[PDB]
Amino acid sequence: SGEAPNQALLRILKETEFKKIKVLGSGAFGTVYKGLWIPEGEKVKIPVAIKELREATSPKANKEILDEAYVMASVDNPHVCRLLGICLTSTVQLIMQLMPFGSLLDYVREHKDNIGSQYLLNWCVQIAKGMNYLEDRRLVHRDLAARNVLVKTPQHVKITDFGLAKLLGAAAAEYHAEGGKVPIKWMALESILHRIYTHQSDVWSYGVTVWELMTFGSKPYDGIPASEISSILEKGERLPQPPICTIDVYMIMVKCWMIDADSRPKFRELIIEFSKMARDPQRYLVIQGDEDMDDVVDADEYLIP
Ligand SMILES: COc1cc(N2CCC(N)CC2)ccc1Nc1ncc(C(=O)OC(C)C)c(-c2cn(C)c3ccccc23)n1
Repeated sequence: SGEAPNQALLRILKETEFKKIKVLGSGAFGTVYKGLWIPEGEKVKIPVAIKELREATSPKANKEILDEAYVMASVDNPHVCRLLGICLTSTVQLIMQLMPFGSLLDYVREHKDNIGSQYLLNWCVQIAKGMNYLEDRRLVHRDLAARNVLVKTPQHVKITDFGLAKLLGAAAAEYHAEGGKVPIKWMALESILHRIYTHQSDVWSYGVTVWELMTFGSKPYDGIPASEISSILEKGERLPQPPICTIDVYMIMVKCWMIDADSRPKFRELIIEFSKMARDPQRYLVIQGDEDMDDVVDADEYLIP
C-alpha cells in the first residue's frame, strides 16, 4: 500500500482576536494561559488554552513547537486534543481547546476518594479509541502517559502532548530514534535498548497508563533508578497487581508488557475488551463503596470550513 495526501488545514490567528485571562501553568515550555478566542465577525466565544514559548530567541524551540502544531493539525477525533490555530507573534504561541479539569493524572489523585469503577473503565476505552485513531493515521505517540491525558468533562478525556510524536513514513514499520530525553518507566523494552518505537511500543505505554489509573496515580517502579529498569524487565519482572483489579483486568495489562511486540494486544482489541467490562464495572474492579457567556461555544462545535 501507499500513503495518501494530508489535506489538513492550519489556521493563523491574529493576536487581537484572543484575550489571555489567567495563568494555568509555567515552566521551561513557557507559559500556558486560560483565555477566550473570538473569531472576527463570527459571533462566537471559544474558551481556549494559549501557550507561548518562554524565550523568543530559542531557535530549537520554535522548530519543535511548529512540529507539534503540524501533528495536532492533522488529527480530528473525539478523543484526541483539538488544535484551534497558531499565532506568529515575536513569541510564537499556539491555541488549543480548554480542558477545564486538567490532566487525568492530577484528577484521579485529587479525587481518589470517590471515583467509580465505571469512570475508570470508560477512560480506558476512550484512551484506546484515541490511540487506535493515531494508529490508523500512522502516527506514533511515543509519550502516552496519564499525565498526557486531559479531561474535558469527567466523562470525556483526550490525548495530548505530541512533542515526541512521529508520523511513520510510507512502507515503514519502526521509527529508530537517533536519541534524546525520554520517559523510561513508560517505554517498551525494545525502545529502551534499541531506540525502536512502533505502534506496539505505545501499547506497552498504554499498559502502564492503565496501571496509573488503577493505582489512583501511583508512581511506577517507585524508588528504582531508571538505569536499572532495563535489567529488571529482561529478567521477567513487571508491575504488581493493583489491589482493586480483578484478574481479568490485570491479565490484559500484563499482555501489554510482553517482550515480543507482535504478541502484544492492539488498540482495536483493547477497545472491545474494556467495552465489554464497562457493561458491568463492579465485576472487574472492587472499590470500597464505589456505588458575558451568552455566545460561548465549545471548540468541539466550532468546526473549520
Ligand atoms: C481550567 O483549565 C485548566 C486548569 C488547570 N489547573 C492548573 C493549576 C490550578 N490552577 C488548578 C487548575 C490545568 C489545565 C487546564 N486546562 C488545559 N487545557 C488545555 C491545555 C493545553 O492543551 O495546553 C496547550 C496550549 C499546550 C492545558 C495544559 C497543557 N499543558 C502542557 C499545561 C501545563 C500547565 C497548565 C496547563 C496546561 N490545560
